[PDB]
Amino acid sequence: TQQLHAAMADTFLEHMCRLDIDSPPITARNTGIICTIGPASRSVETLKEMIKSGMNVARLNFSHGTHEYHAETIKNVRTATESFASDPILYRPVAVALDTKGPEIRKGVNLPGAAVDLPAVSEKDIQDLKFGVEQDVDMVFASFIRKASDVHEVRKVLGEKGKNIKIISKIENHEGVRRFDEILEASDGIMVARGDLGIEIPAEKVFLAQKMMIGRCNRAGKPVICATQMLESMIKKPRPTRAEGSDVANAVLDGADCIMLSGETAKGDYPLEAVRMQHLIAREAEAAIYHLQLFEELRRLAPITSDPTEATAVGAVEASFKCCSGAIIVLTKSGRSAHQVARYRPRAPIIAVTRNPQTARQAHLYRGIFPVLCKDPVQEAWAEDVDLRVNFAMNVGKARGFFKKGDVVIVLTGWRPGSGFTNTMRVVPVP
Amino acid sequence: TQQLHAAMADTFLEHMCRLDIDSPPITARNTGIICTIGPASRSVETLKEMIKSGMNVARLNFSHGTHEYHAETIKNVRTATESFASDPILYRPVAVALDTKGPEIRTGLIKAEVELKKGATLKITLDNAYMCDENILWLDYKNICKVVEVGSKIYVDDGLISLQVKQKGADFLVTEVENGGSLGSKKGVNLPGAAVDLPAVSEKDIQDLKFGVEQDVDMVFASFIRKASDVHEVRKVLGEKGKNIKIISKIENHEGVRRFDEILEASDGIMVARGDLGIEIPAEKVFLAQKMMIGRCNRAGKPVICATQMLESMIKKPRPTRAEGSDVANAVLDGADCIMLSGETAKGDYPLEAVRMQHLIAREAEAAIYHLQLFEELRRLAPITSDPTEATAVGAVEASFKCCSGAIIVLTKSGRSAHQVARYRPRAPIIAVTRNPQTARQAHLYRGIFPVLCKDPVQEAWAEDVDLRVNFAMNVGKARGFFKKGDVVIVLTGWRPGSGFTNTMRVVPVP
Amino acid sequence: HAAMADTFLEHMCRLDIDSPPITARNTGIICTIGPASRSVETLKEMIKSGMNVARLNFSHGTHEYHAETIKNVRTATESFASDPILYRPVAVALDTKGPEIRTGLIKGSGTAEVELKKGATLKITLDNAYMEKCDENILWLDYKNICKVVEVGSKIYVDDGLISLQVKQKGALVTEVENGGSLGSKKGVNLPGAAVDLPAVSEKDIQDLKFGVEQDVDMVFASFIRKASDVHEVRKVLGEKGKNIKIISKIENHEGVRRFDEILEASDGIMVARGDLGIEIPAEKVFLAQKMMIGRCNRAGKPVICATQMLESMIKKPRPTRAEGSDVANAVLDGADCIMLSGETAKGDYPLEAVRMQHLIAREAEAAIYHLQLFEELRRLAPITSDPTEATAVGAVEASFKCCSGAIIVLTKSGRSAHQVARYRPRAPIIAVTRNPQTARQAHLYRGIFPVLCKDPVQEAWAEDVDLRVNFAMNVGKARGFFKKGDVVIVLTGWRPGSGFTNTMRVVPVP
Amino acid sequence: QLHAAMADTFLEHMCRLDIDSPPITARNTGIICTIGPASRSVETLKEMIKSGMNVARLNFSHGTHEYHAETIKNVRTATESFASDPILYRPVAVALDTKGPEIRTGLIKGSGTAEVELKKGATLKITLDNAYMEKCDENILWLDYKNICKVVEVGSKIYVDDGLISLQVKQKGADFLVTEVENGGSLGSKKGVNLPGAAVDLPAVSEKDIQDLKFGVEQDVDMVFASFIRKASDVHEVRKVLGEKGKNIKIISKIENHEGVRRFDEILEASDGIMVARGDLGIEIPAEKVFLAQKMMIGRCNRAGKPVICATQMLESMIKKPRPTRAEGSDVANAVLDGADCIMLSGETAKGDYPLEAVRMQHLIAREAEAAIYHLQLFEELRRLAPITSDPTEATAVGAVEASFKCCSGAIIVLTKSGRSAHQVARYRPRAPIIAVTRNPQTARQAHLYRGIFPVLCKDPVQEAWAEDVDLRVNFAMNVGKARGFFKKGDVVIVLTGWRPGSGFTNTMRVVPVP
Ligand SMILES: O=P(O)(O)OC[C@H]1O[C@](O)(COP(=O)(O)O)[C@@H](O)[C@@H]1O
Ligand SMILES: O=P(O)(O)OC[C@H]1O[C@](O)(COP(=O)(O)O)[C@@H](O)[C@@H]1O
Ligand SMILES: O=P(O)(O)OC[C@H]1O[C@](O)(COP(=O)(O)O)[C@@H](O)[C@@H]1O
Ligand SMILES: O=P(O)(O)OC[C@H]1O[C@](O)(COP(=O)(O)O)[C@@H](O)[C@@H]1O
Repeated sequence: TQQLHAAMADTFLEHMCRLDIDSPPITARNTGIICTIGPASRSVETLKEMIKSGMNVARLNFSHGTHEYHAETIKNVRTATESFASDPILYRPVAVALDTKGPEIRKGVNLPGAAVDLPAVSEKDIQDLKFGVEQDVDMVFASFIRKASDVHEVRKVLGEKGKNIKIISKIENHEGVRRFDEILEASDGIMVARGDLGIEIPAEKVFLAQKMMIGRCNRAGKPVICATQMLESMIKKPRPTRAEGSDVANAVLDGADCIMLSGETAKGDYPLEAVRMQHLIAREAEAAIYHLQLFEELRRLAPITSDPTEATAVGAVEASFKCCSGAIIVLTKSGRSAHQVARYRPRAPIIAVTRNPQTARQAHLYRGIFPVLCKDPVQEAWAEDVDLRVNFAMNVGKARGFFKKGDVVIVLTGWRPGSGFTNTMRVVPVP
Repeated sequence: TQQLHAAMADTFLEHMCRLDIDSPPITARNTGIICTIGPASRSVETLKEMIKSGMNVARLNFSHGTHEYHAETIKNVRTATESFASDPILYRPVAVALDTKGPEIRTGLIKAEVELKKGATLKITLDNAYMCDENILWLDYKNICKVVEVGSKIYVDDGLISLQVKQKGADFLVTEVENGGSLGSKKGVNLPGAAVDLPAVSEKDIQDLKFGVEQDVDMVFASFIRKASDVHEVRKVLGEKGKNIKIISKIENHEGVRRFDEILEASDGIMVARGDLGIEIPAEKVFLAQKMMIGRCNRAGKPVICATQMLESMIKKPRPTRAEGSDVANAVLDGADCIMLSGETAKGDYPLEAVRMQHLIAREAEAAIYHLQLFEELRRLAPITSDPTEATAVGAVEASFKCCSGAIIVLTKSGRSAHQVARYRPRAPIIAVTRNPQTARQAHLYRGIFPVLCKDPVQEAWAEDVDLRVNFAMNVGKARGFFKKGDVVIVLTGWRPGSGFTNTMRVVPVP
Repeated sequence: HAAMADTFLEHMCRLDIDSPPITARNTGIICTIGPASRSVETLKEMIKSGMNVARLNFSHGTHEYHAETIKNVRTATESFASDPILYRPVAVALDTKGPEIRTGLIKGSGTAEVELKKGATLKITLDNAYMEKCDENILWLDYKNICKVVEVGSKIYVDDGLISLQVKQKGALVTEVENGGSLGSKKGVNLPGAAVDLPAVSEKDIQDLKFGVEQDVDMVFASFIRKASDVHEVRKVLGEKGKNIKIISKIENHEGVRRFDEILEASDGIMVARGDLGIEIPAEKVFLAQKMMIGRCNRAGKPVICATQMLESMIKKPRPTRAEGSDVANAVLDGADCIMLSGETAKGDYPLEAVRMQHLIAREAEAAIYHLQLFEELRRLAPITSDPTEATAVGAVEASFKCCSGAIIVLTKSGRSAHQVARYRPRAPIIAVTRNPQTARQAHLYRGIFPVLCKDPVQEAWAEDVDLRVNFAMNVGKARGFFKKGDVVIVLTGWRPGSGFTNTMRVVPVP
Repeated sequence: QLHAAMADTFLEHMCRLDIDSPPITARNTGIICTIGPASRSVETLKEMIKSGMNVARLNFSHGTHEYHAETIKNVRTATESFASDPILYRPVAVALDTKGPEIRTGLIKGSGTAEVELKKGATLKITLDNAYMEKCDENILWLDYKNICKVVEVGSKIYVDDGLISLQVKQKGADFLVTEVENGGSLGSKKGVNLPGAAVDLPAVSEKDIQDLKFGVEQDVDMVFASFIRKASDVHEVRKVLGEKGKNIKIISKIENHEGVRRFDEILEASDGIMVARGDLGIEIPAEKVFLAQKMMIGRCNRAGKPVICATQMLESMIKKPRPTRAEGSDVANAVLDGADCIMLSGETAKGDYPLEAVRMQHLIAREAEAAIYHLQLFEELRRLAPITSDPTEATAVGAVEASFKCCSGAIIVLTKSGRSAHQVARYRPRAPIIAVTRNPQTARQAHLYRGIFPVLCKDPVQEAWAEDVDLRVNFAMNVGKARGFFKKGDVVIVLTGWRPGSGFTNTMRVVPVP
């Protein structure tokens, strides 16, 4: 009863009328969880407890701290992550995100609708960005991105050694919102950094820009993060306010791909509980999603394509709703084939099984993608290697309770090795 | 343009206003064409031109003719069909359909016509050997007294003459002529409302169906079905020798309309037989029954046939009326899988012009179909399947619109996998490749399915064998102009030979 | 049950032939008056059966002949003027001949249908020496400039598109028959695709329009409108004495369809003249043109008529065909304001039967209309307005759906207040009370409007005069069965006497 | 947000949300404010009326009858301070929040301010013997629920101090409980206790509530916020206690437990309104499910046309800070986008340091969220789900709303005596404000519970001719509308009247230009 009665309502109002607090959700949680790591959670042993509580991405705020400090944070993060590698099935990749300092003023001061002469990427940012490339980070949260000319300046700094590092522009000013479209078309994703946004724009208007930015990225198929202050009271209290709970649930209902925690995990006194709460609420909001309107409106807004993979993805999502599938298993190398299934927001989890660890780590940016890293070696026959990576996803889904033997799942593959060829959709029962 | 400008509309109204007569239909014709064969089309030379003009199913009306007669009809249809079998790429399968006689009621030989004045008195007698003047007519039993009663009305000769039982009668019946006119010999009489005690499959029908199974018919049009047991009574007579023969129940009276749901469940398809239905139920209500039965079969994924008087005036004139051109087009927009011609091709003076006209109207109407709404509502009114073939067909048709593919190539042994794709009505044509000739001939009942018979022998490697059939569809799709090399098509496959395993869908480039 | 459906597909499945329609037929019925219906006795029964608008076809007959018909129509109309509660306004429509191309007399004989051999040569000469000397080898047409419009082996259609030819000559033509037939004296010629340069309003149309103003006709059916300038030429010809006469532009050729927007913009309404349209454009595309023009006029709130050959077989048979039964219903479902009858009531054998059938089918079709989508779509596509009348109209239509009212009573001098209500297509009838006789007759053009002519004198207290006409509508609604006492109706009045000023909507109980 | 409201889809409507599209002047969402020490001065209460307060709430969980009678007198004096100008006077209703079945602890170490430090994993005994009643410490805790043993089994969870402290039982002794602390902290005196998933056999209407309700009827309040209604019979007990003298006062059921939501439909049919009461609800049910219950309740009362309020912790951070939380900003807006009739403030106005900024912030966010409402979808779904009524006013109301959208009416002027006609118009959520004209002060105050109804109380005397009395008020509404900036001269307004004096006869809709 994953709010399936509400998902069959002919109207959006009756769908709300049918929401049932006694109807439990599916064990799979589709929204990524980004926890800012700091003094309260840098310990290697407590980082393990945060992975178990559902952390997907470890955020590193570079507004303070030295490279020697952040390298120890990354060292322990990876130590906690690989502590579960003694198990390929239940292992879970954890990403490393670099939030740059950006154009600041420092105690930090703020100035609304003004010019901000500071450059997009100063030498402090360049030395921090090149540090991330050396540390093998998975993504960059570029702060105070005001125009498209800033993302290109950041992309050039990362260079070709980190060409595959995904850039997440942080909308933090009024100019960034006013010029959001050229920023989104230039970025790998967007973060709605409500923290600094609520000071530059009127606080009563932050919800307008958040829902606008999430929708526009939702139609564009790009990840969007809701950031800062979702459970701020949890910094000193073990339970969030009613407003904070509904904020996390509404961000997931708005369509945000990941939800973020900053002070709640960096310096607060209840970092484990804040991660556990965000996991619980996001899973509940995923059940309350009105997929009947979401899947239709996303398809109607999406254009016709000559791309075989895009056509397979829509058909795969349409097939999953038809048979209430346990998961969408997608063989992917660069994550792209999994990203194209995610943009149509299926209900079932997207078990994106891959061999590239960086794509498994970057998979958390997208809603509903559950990456699994296959350490098995390539078989001589390609057919055997494809079905091996699919059976690897079957064993994972059974262990993580995503589905059981006899259930129906959709498997996405392609006709030849290499990337951009995902074009084969199969409806197979779980062995 | 294929009326794609009107397809990208939000409202049905704006979609109606965007309809363009200068928007040429690029797609093939998706609606099946059925044509009754008669003295105007029995010849081989005529039948080949009917195939060229678009005939997908040959209907044989067994209320007239003899087994010897119909046997030569079938022989000529099969001769005309296989005359195009030289090239298997362009070959078109043509099915043969037996239209059961059913529980009809005719009159006696007059004294060739006569005249019954309006308001006069006619004593319908059930006497012995009077099998007829302007006062005393004889029926084929019907047991009219046991089913007739008060001021009941009898309709002689296709409802053109209206009677009115104005008495009771021991073995006769005194009636007043509610609507006059002439009267030929042995004309059919309909008794609306009443429950004709005649059986489901009469002794004549048994010999007909047993003859049809002995002649390898592809489907039967069961006349005057009223209850679900009638379809079972017909399927029993077909037995195990003809268990693969589709049963299309003809809905023709108030009972068959009321009991429609159980009839649809027991039958393989429905024919909206508007001819007799227009006599048994008020003629102004037929469009309601027609739209009701088409939508319900569309909901149930069963074929539905719109039949009779679609191009009636084309029996004597070379062009249809404006009402007839719009009736065919609206039957397509209603959702009819097939359309039918009766006297237009059986005994008319322009049978070819009729088939060509139905092919032309249907192709334009398929462009005017509001696919944006039809597809969403068809999926909404369909339940969660747990069947891999059903889910595969939904994604295939979803990928059909997304990539705007030129065709849906489906490998099918019994047609079922193709029927499940056509259920969701893709704009793109369904190229169903089969090695089973009967499955190719029966695929015509389904809208949008272009069956193609692959006569190539089965290959040893199963991967290479289904590849050979996928290419076979690629060649017939490029030969008939459905798509060119480099286009995107949807190819439906399964994971092992035999039927029931269609589970693979691919978007592959046309070679 | 059908109106309460979340999907259009389920709306079709819930279409019940056992749900009796409401008492109110909303689609106007336009009957062409001819030799079979000119008698006052027959025109009386035509009004009783449901004729709202009498149409005179000025393609034939003389002014003396039509003036007698108009006299007979008004005699049969005022035959019921004694009780103004049951009296039905019946408008008179003038159908212009327009730029018609006709042939001569065959062998100088007005009723000598000659012959034509499929493929035989036929001379198309302009030499007036063959005017009353047409033979099976030489045919004369009255369009002297045909050779400057028709050239590359083009197609020429004679006798309602039945006979088609292919010219093979030049200079003031050798026709090669492409479809044989039987010619006749003074039959119509169509030149599809070619640009006929004939004047919009010929010297003959001037005399008919002058006659029409003198005869106090309510609307003109301007045949063969090619552009908006033609509509303006008709409007100027009518002048001051001819204003208030509604101009219905007949769309009959490719040019009128291509320029439909400018033509509609300058017209009072549109008539889908499928007869000629089916010859000028391919007959398969006519339904696209009809549905396009019906949708576009619905969006604009202007009347649209679907015409010619709706019940064509009823010229000779008392019962229509199934194609004809569905064409009338689909016209109403398309959203046609009026359906028309031409030869069926002018020269046919069953004029009354044809009017009753159109009434029956239209009333059944009005019930089956999916109002949930139509009222929503017609509202979405309609823009916002500062006009209080427009705001009061939508509010009144939404109110009538909410309380399921029996009627929507509107007082109007011009008719406009009633027209703005009918644009949003309520289910309940619109009883437009007026003291203006022409406004009552012209109201027949709009769907759902049931005009009543109040003849009681105007009271001194305007409020009492307003309340008087409201009670008059209550009386006719009670008398005609639209609603009973205790039911709820919507009443629309204004805040001051005079036209416009309609801003009051009151939900009142029927006394 | 006229561009977002024209989108054919919800997604595009969200993408079209312009942060630079200024809202309308009218704020359609009622603002309820709990009155307390930081809000009781009539100098302050005047400032809250001017900052947007429409309903003043009295939490009868604490305080005595003489204390609350002072607040009411202080509230009423603040409102009548504006009655000098009838064209701008804003009615302010007062509301009585009952205590309900409440479980409070005892005094710690004989003080009211003393606090002990509890530690997770430590032990704490819960006894019902009235001896330790004012001798609580980290070892013995007393609570005033006598039968707190015939409900709590072994291993259950008892929550103390607004759910901040968690206990885990381990032993039951009829009179004692040897629990264990799961989450510790400073334990105070007389803190609230929450027992989730237990048949609290305490009555919904206590003897203290029966006296507080009779005090409410005597004090001429406008509505009753009853607490912890588990069944409709509880609403009937409140209804009977109010009797005939209090027959007009609205009963607003606060759902605060698992039984309330499970029987919400039966409760909503028995009440005149609903309060979500998220505070107690987030403790009795998992906090991650509160948004589900809130959305379900707001939707079901929208489908029914009854008022629903979102309460507790909407701007909680503003108790100590002058600027709210983005989550709190997102929460007020999303409550307005959910369709909540009114939004409430509890600690932010009762004891907070910035009560005025919270009222202003709520009025700001609600004005913005009202513009972002997808009126195209809402008005269609409300009509498709509302029945075909035989009432002439329901048809007039939905007909005026459809006409309001058609001409973009500046407002919908409604003449109402019992407010029922303004309620019927509000049920369909027009964008334009509902200027409701009444001579009934009880009506002009109770109209704040419904969204979009801007109540105006006409103090002019009844003219001799009834048709002249209607035009006098219909002209008063445009005076209020022209002044408060809802429209100007020439704009088109919808006016709803009746054919006869007396309630229940409004059936006339008029599209008129403002003079
Ligand atoms: O998701 P991506 O990066 O576009 O690649 C998906 C690819 O994975 C495959 O399943 C197998 O690729 P590999 O040979 O790299 O394992 C292909 O069929 C498909 O093209
Ligand atoms: O349409 P049907 O009756 O399910 O048949 C489809 C079958 O055809 C196949 O494509 C292959 O069948 P064959 O090898 O017998 O030709 C299977 O994948 C599938 O089960
Ligand atoms: O359709 P029209 O021309 O606007 O007629 C509506 C008019 O009729 C009335 O209801 C009454 O008009 P009269 O009584 O003067 O004939 C006016 O209030 C209104 O302006
Ligand atoms: O109290 P309700 O039900 O809202 O009704 C409002 C009433 O106010 C009126 O407009 C005028 O009544 P009053 O004489 O009390 O002013 C009536 O027409 C209507 O019945």
